[PDB]
Amino acid sequence: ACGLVASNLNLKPGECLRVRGEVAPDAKSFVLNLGKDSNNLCLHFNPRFNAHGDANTIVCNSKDGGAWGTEQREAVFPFQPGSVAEVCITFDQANLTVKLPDGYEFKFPNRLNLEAINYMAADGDFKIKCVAFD
Amino acid sequence: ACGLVASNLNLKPGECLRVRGEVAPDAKSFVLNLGKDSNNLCLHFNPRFNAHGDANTIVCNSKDGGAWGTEQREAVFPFQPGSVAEVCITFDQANLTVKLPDGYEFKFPNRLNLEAINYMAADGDFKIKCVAFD
Repeated sequence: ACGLVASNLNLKPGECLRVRGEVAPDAKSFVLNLGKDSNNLCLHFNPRFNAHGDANTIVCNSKDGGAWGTEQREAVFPFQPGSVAEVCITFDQANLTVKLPDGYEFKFPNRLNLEAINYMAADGDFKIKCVAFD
Repeated sequence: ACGLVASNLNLKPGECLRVRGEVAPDAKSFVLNLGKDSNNLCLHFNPRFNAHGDANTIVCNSKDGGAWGTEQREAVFPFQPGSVAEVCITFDQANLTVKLPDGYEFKFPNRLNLEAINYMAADGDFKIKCVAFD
């Protein structure tokens, strides 16, 4: 329930995006959506410190016009609650590259052929204080 | 016709906002709107290099729910077309403080008693690549 929303970000492939923010002291739930339309998101992040009864578990999936989405499961968490961290996100038509402030890199195939990113929304226990383009 | 739009910026008085961007090579028209609702903007900027037949002329006014607005006229332009520049904007309930990358400072009374900024939109010949909070 805490994250700024952006629009008109028209991001093309081959560009790097860096976001620096501060994770609340109670990092329990986060929601991210970066695509073009609300139901047409290319990437979705939803880490959960402890919801039903799990720990440091991350869910990642994509949606097309509210159709479906290949939701996977990532079990890596190089961050702690109440800690400032930056995440590098690169969206390319060939594939998606994402790196953490302290970890390796993970790529996800972009079944969609979107060449521009126009929708970017984030709301959760994470606080974004600045957005940088390339 | 070129400027990203932001939302959920809930900015309180006593905070400084810095925006770094790049002005297109044809800096002819710019539009800015920072308030809470589309018709409830507290500050509006609209510099015009040459429209009807004027030069480096800036118009500044405020609106409340689409009611009225004390539009004034500022004739200062410490910038050139095709040039990167940063502008510091501070919104306080006592008054509004605005400084340019190379110039003095100008304050405008905020007849409205808005304690938080939730709407921020900019579209024109200026390009914003990063937004920084305090």
